[PDB]
Amino acid sequence: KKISQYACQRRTTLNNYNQLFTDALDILAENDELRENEGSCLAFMRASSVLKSLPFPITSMKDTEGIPCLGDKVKSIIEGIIEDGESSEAKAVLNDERYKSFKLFTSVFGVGLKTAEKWFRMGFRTLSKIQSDKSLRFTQMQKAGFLYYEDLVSCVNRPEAEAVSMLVKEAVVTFLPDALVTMTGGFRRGKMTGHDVDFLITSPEATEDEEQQLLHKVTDFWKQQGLLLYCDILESTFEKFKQPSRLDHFQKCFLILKLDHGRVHSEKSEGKGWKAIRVDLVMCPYDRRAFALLGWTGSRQFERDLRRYATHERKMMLDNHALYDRTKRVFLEAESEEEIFAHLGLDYIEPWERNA
Ligand SMILES: [Mg+2]
Ligand code: NA
Repeated sequence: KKISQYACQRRTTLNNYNQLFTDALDILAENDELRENEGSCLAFMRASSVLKSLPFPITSMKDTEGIPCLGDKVKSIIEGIIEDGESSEAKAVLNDERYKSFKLFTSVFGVGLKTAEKWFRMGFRTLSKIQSDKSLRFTQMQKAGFLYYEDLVSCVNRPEAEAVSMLVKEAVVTFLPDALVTMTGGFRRGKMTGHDVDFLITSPEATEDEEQQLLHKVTDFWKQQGLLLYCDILESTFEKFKQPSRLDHFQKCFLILKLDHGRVHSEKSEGKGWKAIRVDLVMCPYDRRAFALLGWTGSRQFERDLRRYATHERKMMLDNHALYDRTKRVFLEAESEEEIFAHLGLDYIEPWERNA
């Protein structure tokens, strides 16, 4: 079978046979991410990712005897799961207070490690003592992250997801009827839930100016109707010929939308009417659209390896907008995702086989 070490040469759907180990590794892994420990975090991810791809549940250390990205520091945490049935380590981090406050604080829109650590040291340990504290100061992001904390913690359905997609179209389609709005990210990977609904937008006719102002024009429109609860519009920071660095994104746009419950058709058929929704819009040149999709579809690990594989194996540089060959000193183009995979010389993996 020979299991590639790269997630991009692996098929990882949503059929995990090793959640037991997986959530242990993601916990331990996510802990080093909060522990500013960039190195061990990697280890756990590679390992966790790998397992998520296995077609069977590991029931003994013998089953490990082949898989890659399986280091000692790890098999030891694995061996504990196999026996105890649970993880002493994993369980520990769960109780660690620093961890717990970092997760909890960080779970607020506008809150990252910086501000997370800030509040920790100040002795804060809850979001109630944080909001109420008549001293601290908050960004508009944090105000918005807090103001709608409740709904944002809640997952987002495909119903709700699709519900948003209509909205994102009736708008975009209005200012650029020759534009394609495709849902990206996790839902595009086959997931039943997610925390933000992503969309990549592109247009053939779209001009520089047009493809630019479009994003404002849409949010304007949402503002005029009280659906825009938050909005941050970063202008593109990409030059066309700026090869993949060994930031730099298109005009993206983070925001919270007011999803009116009446527009969501689900098996469920109220208090406010609506639900706050995190939404990301990415605008992109029609000619680079194939890299943005590959760039905006899952997953961290898939994207992570796609890149290291690209470099370390093909002396090529993959981007969210280009694919440069350092050898042929030429920029490869792709009218599709399949082409890109083709270029890197990889069997095509589907969006749902990308949940590495
Ligand atoms: Mg996003
Ligand atoms: Na956050």
